[PDB]
Formats: sequence, C-alpha cells, structure tokens
Amino acid sequence: SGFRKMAFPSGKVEGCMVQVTCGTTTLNGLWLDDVVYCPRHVICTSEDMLNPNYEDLLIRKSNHNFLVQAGNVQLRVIGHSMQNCVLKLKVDTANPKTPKYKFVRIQPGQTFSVLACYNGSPSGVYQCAMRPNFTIKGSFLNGSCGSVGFNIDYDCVSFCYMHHMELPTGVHAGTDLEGNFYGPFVDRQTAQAAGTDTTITVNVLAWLYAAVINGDRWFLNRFTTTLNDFNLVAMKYNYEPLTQDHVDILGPLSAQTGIAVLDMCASLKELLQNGMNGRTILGSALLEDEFTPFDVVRQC
Amino acid sequence: SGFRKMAFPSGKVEGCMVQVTCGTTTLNGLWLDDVVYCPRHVICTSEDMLNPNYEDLLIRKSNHNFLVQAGNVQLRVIGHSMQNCVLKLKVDTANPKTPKYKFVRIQPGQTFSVLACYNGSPSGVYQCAMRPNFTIKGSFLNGSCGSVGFNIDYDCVSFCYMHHMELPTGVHAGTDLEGNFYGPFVDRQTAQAAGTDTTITVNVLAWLYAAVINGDRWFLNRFTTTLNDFNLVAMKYNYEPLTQDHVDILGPLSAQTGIAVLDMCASLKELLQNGMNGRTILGSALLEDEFTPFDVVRQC
Repeated sequence: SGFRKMAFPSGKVEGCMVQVTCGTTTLNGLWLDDVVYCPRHVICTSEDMLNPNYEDLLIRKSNHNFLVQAGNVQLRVIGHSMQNCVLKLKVDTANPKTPKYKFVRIQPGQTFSVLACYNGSPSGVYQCAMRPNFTIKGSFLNGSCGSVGFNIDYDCVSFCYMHHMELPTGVHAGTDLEGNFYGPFVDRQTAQAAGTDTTITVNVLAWLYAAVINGDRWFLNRFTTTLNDFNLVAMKYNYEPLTQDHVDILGPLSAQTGIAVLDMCASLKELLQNGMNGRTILGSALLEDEFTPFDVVRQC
Repeated sequence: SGFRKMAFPSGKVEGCMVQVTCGTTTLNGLWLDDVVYCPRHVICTSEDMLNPNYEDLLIRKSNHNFLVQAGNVQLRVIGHSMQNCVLKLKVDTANPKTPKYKFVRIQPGQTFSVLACYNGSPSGVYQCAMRPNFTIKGSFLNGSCGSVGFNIDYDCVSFCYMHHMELPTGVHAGTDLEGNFYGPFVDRQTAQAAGTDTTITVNVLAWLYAAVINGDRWFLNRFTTTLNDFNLVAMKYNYEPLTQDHVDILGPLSAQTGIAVLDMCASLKELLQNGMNGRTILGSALLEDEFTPFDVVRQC
C-alpha cells in the first residue's frame, strides 16, 4: 500500500476563505452562513501590537471600516463583534458554498489539515499535529493570519484552529473558532514561551503499527514490558506518559497486526535506549508522532 | 516562517473525480468536458491481469458496459476508445466543474500533488516526486487506481499522472493523461523491476537553501568545490549528476541567501561523507529530495 502524511481534501474549505482588510492590515477570514470569522488583530497596526487595548481599538471602528472581499465580490458588513480573540463580522449574504460544519476544540496530540492562505486565496494544504505545549510547527508567512485548520468526517467539516501568530522561537499559536487560544498565549507582540515540547507517545505507537502493516519490522524485538516501567523510560526521553485510555485506542491496530500494545511499547523502549542505528522506518530516520491511531486506520 | 511539505489545494480536482465500473471492477476516473479518462485495466478481471490482450477484451465491450457515476448521478456513454493505456469514455454531459486544464508529461525529479480516491470519492491529498527511475512512493489501496496527480498555476490545473499499479516491491507506477507509462512499465501483473532509485541532487540543494532561510545552518562549512569533483562524490552515494542547467535553476535561491551554488555543493559533500551525526535539518534526520527549487521559492 505505502504510507504518506495526508491532508483532507480542501475544496469544502476553499469555498469559505475570504480577505478581510481594516486599515492597511489585510488577512484571511472564514465565511460561514452570514458571518465572517477572523483574528481580532486585523484592527491593529504594527505599532499597536506591542500593547493593544482591543476594546478601545475596536470602539474606533464602525461596520464600514471592514472590507470583506470574496474573490471579486465585496460583502456588506451589517454587524461586528469580538468574541474572545476572534472578530465576528455579520454580513448581508449567506455563503452559498457553506458546507455542513461544526466548531470543535481539539486536544493536544490530535491532528488536522491546514489550508494556508494569502489575501483570502488558498495556496497550500498540509497535515499537522497540535503539540503537547499547544503550539504547531507550521508554514505561515505574513498575510497567512486567519488560515484555518479542520477535520472532515462524511461531508461535515469540523473547524478546530485559526492561525494568529508566530512566536519569537518560530513556532505557531492560534485559537479555536470561539477565539480561545490553545496554550497560555495572548495576541500581543511580547516575548512568550512555550513549555517543553514532548513527543506524542500514542501517535508513535500508531506509526509503528503502520510500519508493521507495510512490512517494516526489523524493530520488533523479543522483549515485553509494563505500562509503569515503560513510563519511567518515557520520562527520560520527553515522551508523554501513556495511559489505559491510550492502550484501548490502539486495540484495533493490536487486533489487526497480532501484536499486543505492551510488546510494541517494548520495541519503542529499545529504539529510545539504542536509537535507530542509521536504519529507517517507513522511509524516516526519526520516530514520527504526527499520525493518530484514527489516521492510521483511515489510511490502512 | 517554517517549512512543510505542502500539496496544492485540491478543490478544482475534487469536482472532476468520478467512479467507473465495468464488470465487478470499479475504479476512479477524471471527468473533463464530455470525456472520462480512466486506466484501461478497468476492463480486466483479476484473471485477465496475468496476460491481458487489451484489444480483444475491449472488443467484447460496448458503450453500455461502462457505468460512470458522478456522486449520485449517472452519465450516458456515447463513445469509447483506448489511447495507449487510458480509456477515453465520451459522455453526453460536459462537466460543469471542469477547470481550465492542460495535460503535461513531467520529467523525473519534478513534484506534484496526488488526490487519492476510492469509488470516485477523494479521501486524501499529498505532495510527492516522480523518482529518477520513474516510480513514485505513494499511498494507494485497492480502489485507488485512476487517482490523479496535478500541479496548479493561476487557476490552470496541469494534469501529469494517473495511478495504474503497485509493483511487487510496493512502489507505484502510472501514466500521463495520454496513457503513456512513465518508465518501462506495462499494465500487467508480472514481475517488473525499477532501476536503482537515485537521489534528486538539485532538490536536495533547494532544501538546504530553504534550511538556511529558516535559520538552520550548522551544516554550512568553510570549504568550496567544483562541479566535476562534486559529481565524483555524487556517483558514490547514488545522487543524480548535477549539470549547469541545475546550477542556473538555483540562481534565485543563491541570490537570496548570499551563498553560491558550489559552496552549497561543498556543504552537501561533507554531509554525504560524514553524515548528519545525529543532528537534524528542518526537523529531518535525512536529506529531503522532494522539493524542487520552484517549490522552495513558492513557499518562501
């Protein structure tokens, strides 16, 4: 079969991307029904971003200060509000290309597709993970702010992420579509720090199962181990602690491959303690943590 | 900014994917204007695939033997022909969602986006490279045959690849949209072999430039070298030989980073001769050859 990092098809979301301008500042928005969602920092200059009072900046703006452009065609703004760190611009027109959608706050370790945009135009799509420290490792130039992350199930799009900023360290922070940040981040240009980025253990195990399925299994060993003792090793290598929840989520992959979860944990232990020794697994010389168990099943 | 493997937005191509059935056999097709393009092996059983005479199999089939389904809606087949290894089914209806398009035969080392499908339904999109031996390393289950590869420029889609088969070794072969195979492959279930898979040198250099731009440059050395002497080292590590064409293509990246192409070739030489020594470049522990110079510019 083979094994690739794979985004959801982006066409349903392409139809919702718009440009929003307010002063010089232009960025991407999401047009769903008769509402445009965008980062509230569209109302800031570069000067304001050091110490913005978002109340007082927004109080200067009326409905006509916002220029929403959908391809060639401008929308009329008949209502604005701020919910947390998102701006909700009410427009005259319902989007004809609105898919079935929900807004979801995802958990760290979950994956999603990102459509990266510039002036309301999609340019690229990729699959990523929400890191344990609530950052993402993305591609976001200037003009990409308000680029969005999603999952697709049936023909329901679940919107989980809006891009707001690059932190001084070059990693990325953003909100849900209710405008709450993931992590402790704020929409201001100060020195903000993420915690230690750990590896998502359950995703690693999932990927090892994907490897076995595809015929890569040099890493399978004789040993087994315990949950308890696995976690001591996990602590030392900055792996997330594995729980019984995690074990249960791997059960289908366990069933398909004939390998018990603790036997796979023992394989991993030895890769942590000895390294990969120059060899590769599914064409990679590192342990990949950016596929959930669900993603491996979907693909397999 | 950051740096990801990034597919083109797939929405323009989603609108062209259909199911084609002929006997039991079902696979994906591409509906452009009033023509459906699909792999000619849709007319084969599993038995036929050992030694198919495609003339004689097709001669048994009339127009009504082909069941083209577009979502819920069936098309009427008013003409069939075989061009090389593709079947061209003429239909009654022009596709309303036909984008501006061309068919292009790409060269080895060029990249494209793939939309992987099942029964005329897109499920996933990823970026890949045509390898020097004309194979691709893909994700293709049963039912994915006639999944398509493309590039997008402006709003022109350039269709360059149709998936036909998995070779015994688990790599993938397919055609252009004129039905000529890339490589020496045939659409039959025999033991077929690809040549030695070499690394695409110019793509590696492009990626090193991407690394420099993003602030990863531990690998930059004091040395320089010659084209001639670089290639001797390239030969030993199964890298493609670098030409003056290649040097010229890197000139914009050279201009932006302030590093001459031969100085970068010298960096690479030392990574080949010494390895990466456990360190990473743009989060990778191997040298990536799946971004062209154009891709790095597009993204940067």
